[PDB]
Amino acid sequence: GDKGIYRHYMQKEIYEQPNAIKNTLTGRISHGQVDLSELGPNADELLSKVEHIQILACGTSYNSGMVSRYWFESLAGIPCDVEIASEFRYRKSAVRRNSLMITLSQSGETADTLAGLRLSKELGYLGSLAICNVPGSSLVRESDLALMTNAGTEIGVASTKAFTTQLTVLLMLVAKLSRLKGLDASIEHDIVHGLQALPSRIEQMLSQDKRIEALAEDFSDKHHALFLGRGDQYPIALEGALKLKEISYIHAEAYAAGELKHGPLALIDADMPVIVVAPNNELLEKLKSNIEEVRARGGQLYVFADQDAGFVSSDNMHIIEMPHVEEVIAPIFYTVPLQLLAYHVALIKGTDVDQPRNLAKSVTVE
Amino acid sequence: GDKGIYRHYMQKEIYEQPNAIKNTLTGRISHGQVDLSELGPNADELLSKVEHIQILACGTSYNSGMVSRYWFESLAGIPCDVEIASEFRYRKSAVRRNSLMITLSQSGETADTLAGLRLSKELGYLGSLAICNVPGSSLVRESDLALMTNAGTEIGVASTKAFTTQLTVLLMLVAKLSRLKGLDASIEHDIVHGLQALPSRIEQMLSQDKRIEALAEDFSDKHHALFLGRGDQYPIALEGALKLKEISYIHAEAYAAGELKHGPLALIDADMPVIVVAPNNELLEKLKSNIEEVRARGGQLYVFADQDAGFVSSDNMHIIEMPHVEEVIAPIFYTVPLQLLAYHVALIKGTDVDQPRNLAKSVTVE
Ligand SMILES: N[C@@H]1[C@@H](O)[C@H](O)[C@@H](COP(=O)(O)O)O[C@@H]1O
Ligand SMILES: N[C@@H]1[C@@H](O)[C@H](O)[C@@H](COP(=O)(O)O)O[C@@H]1O
Ligand code: NA
Ligand code: NA
Repeated sequence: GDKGIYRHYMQKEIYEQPNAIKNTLTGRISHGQVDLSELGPNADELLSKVEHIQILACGTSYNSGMVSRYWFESLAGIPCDVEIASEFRYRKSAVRRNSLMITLSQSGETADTLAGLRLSKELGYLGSLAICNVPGSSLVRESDLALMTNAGTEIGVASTKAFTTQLTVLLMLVAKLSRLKGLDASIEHDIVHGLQALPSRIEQMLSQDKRIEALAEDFSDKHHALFLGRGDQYPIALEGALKLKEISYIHAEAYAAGELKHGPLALIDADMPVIVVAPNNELLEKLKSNIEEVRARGGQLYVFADQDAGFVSSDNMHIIEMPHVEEVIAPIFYTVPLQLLAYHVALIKGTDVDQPRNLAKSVTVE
Repeated sequence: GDKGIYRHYMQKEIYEQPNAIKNTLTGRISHGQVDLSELGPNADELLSKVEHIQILACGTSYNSGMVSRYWFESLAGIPCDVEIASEFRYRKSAVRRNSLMITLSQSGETADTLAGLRLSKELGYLGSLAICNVPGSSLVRESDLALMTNAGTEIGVASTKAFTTQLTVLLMLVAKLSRLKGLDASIEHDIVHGLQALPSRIEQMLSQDKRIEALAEDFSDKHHALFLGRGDQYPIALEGALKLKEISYIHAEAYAAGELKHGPLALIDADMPVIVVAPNNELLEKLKSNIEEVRARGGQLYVFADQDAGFVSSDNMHIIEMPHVEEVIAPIFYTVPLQLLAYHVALIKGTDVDQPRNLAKSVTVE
């Protein structure tokens, strides 16, 4: 494909996010409501019968499914389980009643994910839905239903727009299910308004790629990093650490923010910066208290946070202020600074951003 | 307490595992069947109504719950979800129908776990069961039912016998539920036979603390490690990496074995040994193929495996042969070499095994 003004496909793909998200919403928002009529005329009968959602995926696609679990449960009130596809395909699982199988895949060809879908056909699920970026791929062809992300081809080996568009489709599905369950109409309106505003917020943020370049300079010589997030931001911490592993080759590990004290705190020093993704005040107070315990070793927190929270930087706590955004789309929004941080560290180090060592665009063979 | 012949409480506690496990089984095996009559006369009516199990815990107690999920699903055919207690207490969850809430805690006082139990009382669970090592603790007092692990007091800040005894109680519960559900009696017999044989197998293994001392020498100068496991051994990989973080301060990270290619492979080199916990042949073939991709960087696999698998060491794949054991108790069995590996690295480095920097026996205050 053509990179145009971008140095790398992955860079182009990060900057395409606003347009990719706009494109994923196209035709699916009708009169302020999510319109998934592309699924056909029996889609709602199937979807209304759903009492549990099972999501299978690998790599970055597992991280978007993990965010969505918080949304399906807290917003649509539907039990949701998300699992690495290789874990699912090799174990004897207990299928839940009226369970919908959802696969997430940029390529639609990942061997483990495809194996999970094929296996599920014999396990008693209500049916399957493929959320994918490649039309006519195996996962799309073999699922009962498919919702394409419409992000355009993604050439970077590491997924960027495929992830945020997966999150966009997932959030539309949460909205549609909250309505099929006859839940408060505000749930869907909040989602629609958050989604429609998203492209322009990301565009805004993409223009402030300077505080990110500076943090990148701080991380470019580090060999370890700890990414922390709570709730729907924990999977964003997962994706941020995965991105730093993928293209900068730094040993970045994500962890639930509430578990820092249960192990990882013993590792922290000046060579292992701790990144916190969008904490509320109560959480940041606990984390600051934890970082104070490792002050003697130079432990530092780097916090991406809503400017409205009023956090103030200190010598070992650096607030990277972000514009206030709608809570419903916050996980999508906070992904972007972490993609850019990895990209900038990779640029500084001169690593192969588009084809990182030992990784593949899709693992299609066992 | 008294260490006797041991240098450290944690060392004593690792070596107490056979006796601790024997003690946890005491009074609960009657005529080849699990006897949980200590729960009272209404216990089985409650337990028979269970259609879903929710487990909450933190730290090492989350890892034992994670192993048990595989057992509840594959053996008792009961849907099981396990979550970090801080994640549970801060999110609006979708409670499943006829769900049993189980908390795992050595101390019975962890603030997040206790918060999760208290919150659950208002969320519609069928009831609660506390699996704990400290009698009369808050979690025990506030739960409907309690099964004590009976491991004796655990003084080491890092949990060892509390973890394997939690696994022992969990496996007895899996057996009891398979019987209440009228499943094949062999499930329970397998579990009982595996459990009754466990103390003596661990004792056997504890006598071969020499191949472990040698591997410890190989890891003592490393600053990174990747622990891999599939299925019921993935949580054992989690516990092994947690132990290395806890008492050796090495940046050890666990990962599902099927996800190595999806990111972490790019990090591997001579300074990041990869440990594989009890793989079958098909999995080891894939992992050997992955390690071959990083041969130029000196990537090496260290594999704890059943001698019966017939694996043979090569220059970049070191088989640490273990006696064949009953599959049902394999996760418990393979924990021991990983506890000893961390303990031996800690001994070499001279770190504070019993009171590792920045960690606490229990986080009882918010
Ligand atoms: N490098 C890619 C990742 O970016 C991707 O997340 C994963 C899953 O692929 P897919 O989403 O196509 O299923 O595969 C590879 O590891
Ligand atoms: N150092 C301990 C760990 O060993 C333990 O796993 C965790 C949970 O404590 P508990 O099992 O008592 O709930 O707390 C602390 O972090
Ligand atoms: Na939240
Ligand atoms: Na298994």
